[PDB]
Parts: sequence; structure tokens; C-alpha cells
Amino acid sequence: NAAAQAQRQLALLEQRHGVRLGVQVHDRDSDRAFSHRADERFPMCSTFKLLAAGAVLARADRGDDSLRRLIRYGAADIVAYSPVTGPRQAEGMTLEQLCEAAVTRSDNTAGNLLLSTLGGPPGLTAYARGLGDRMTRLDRIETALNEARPGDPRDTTTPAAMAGNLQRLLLGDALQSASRQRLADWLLASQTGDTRLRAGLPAGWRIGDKTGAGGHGTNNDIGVIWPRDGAPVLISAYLTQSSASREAQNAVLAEVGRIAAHAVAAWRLGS
Ligand SMILES: *C(=O)N1C[C@H](NOS(=O)(=O)O)CC[C@H]1C(N)=O
Repeated sequence: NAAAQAQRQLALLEQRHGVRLGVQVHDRDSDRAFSHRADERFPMCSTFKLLAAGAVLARADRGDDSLRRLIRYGAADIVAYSPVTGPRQAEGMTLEQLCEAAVTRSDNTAGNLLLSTLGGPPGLTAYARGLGDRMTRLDRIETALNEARPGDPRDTTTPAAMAGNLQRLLLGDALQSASRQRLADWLLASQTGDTRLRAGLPAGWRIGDKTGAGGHGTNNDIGVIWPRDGAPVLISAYLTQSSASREAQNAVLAEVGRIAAHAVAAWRLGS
């Protein structure tokens, strides 16, 4: 029973690190799933940028906005961890450049600029509702949204709700084909999760992921795994309440990646 074994492995991993760990995995090949705390709330932190890019792409699909539109912004708009938008402030950036900066590089000002085209955090929440997600809510902008206070509903998702969004966006009909590919490309080009889920994957497997990190020992990684020989796999991993270093948190997420990859391989072999 690969799903039961994966869930036991997650429970042991969570306990030995003193964290609260939320995971949802769904293999599109076997259609099998496993989870831990999949319906509990966790802070999104930078992972909201996946949804913000999805909402911008959906607007582009409908003609409600354009990826080629030039967005101007000021030095006053720059927030921490904005390595792309900061240097380009005087010239501005197009919406597609901002989507890429937010998703591939986790650029915080880029995330805020995307939100400014969507109606702010309320618009991102409305977008999640339109995807059938009744749990996710964004309430603050960068970097206030990273507070990650236990019990606080603001700026949270659930592992299952976010996995559902990943399915609709990357594998379902929430985006047209060209936009689906753009989002996959931005996720697959990211390096920010090299020591997180990706570090746990077998050679020849790929992940297009969106990382995040916040207060109260919060560290997240969500995305789509494309295995060496299998259909895609949805994965959402939210870790919080760690008292350990960032590197130690990253290693827990790498182990989640190993647990997930083994379950997928076992389903494929019929183990
Ligand atoms: C996202 O959660 N953030 C943006 C940036 N990149 O880290 S990530 O790759 O884990 O997303 C710094 C951490 C965090 C933030 N403080 O906004």
C-alpha cells in the first residue's frame, strides 16, 4: 500500500522535525493520491505568485489584459527580494516579464505589480473562488503576507486546495494551451527550489515548482512533477512551525520529494 506507506513516512518526518507539515500528492498516471493535513490552512508566502501568474494569463486568454502591456512603477514600489524589478524600475516591465520574474525568480515587487492588475488581494481571492477553490485567501501584499502567524487565516491555502489549482492551471482547462505552456515554462525554469522538492527527485525527472518562505519557520514548495516515464504528478508541500535553520527546512522538503517520487514509482511498477 504505497499511499499508506507514504503517509506514515510523512508523519514520522513531521514528528522528528517538530513541524506542522501539509502535503497533497496526486499522480495523473495511476490517478492515485496521498496526503497529510491536506485540509489544514498554511501560509502561502511566495506560492501565491503561481496563482497571480495564472490569473494574469487567464485575463490574457480572454483579452481582459495583455502580456505585452508595459507596466510603469516607481522606486517607492520596490520591496525586499526584488532582484529583477529593482534594477529595471525606470524603464518598467511588461506583464509577461513580471509574471516570469514573480514565478521563476520569486520577485516580490513583481508579485505586487501582478496583484495591482487583478484588484489586489481581493482579486486573487476571487480568482481562486472561480477555480472552485473555497479555501484560499489573499489579504495582504508583499511582504506583509509572509507573517505566517499560527491560527491566522490571512494569506493561507490548504495543500489539497492548492493541488486542485495546480491541476486546473497546468493540466486542466483553466488556461488555454499557449498560456498553460508559458506557466509550465516559468515554473520549470526556476532554481529557487533546487534544495527543496527537486533535490529529492530521481535523475531524469523534472519539477516545475514555486517555492515560498515566511515567518514562524514556514517553508513551502508546490508544483508539477514530470517523471522520466510517466504522466504529470501534482504536489503541494507546506511546512510551518520549524525551529530549525532554513537549510534544515529545505532538507525536510527534499525528503517530501523522495517520499512522493517513491510512491509514484511504486504505483507505476505495481509494487
Ligand atoms: C517567498 O515566499 N519569498 C520571496 C523570496 N524567495 O524565497 S522563495 O524562493 O522561498 O519564495 C524570499 C522569501 C520570501 C519572502 N520573504 O517574500
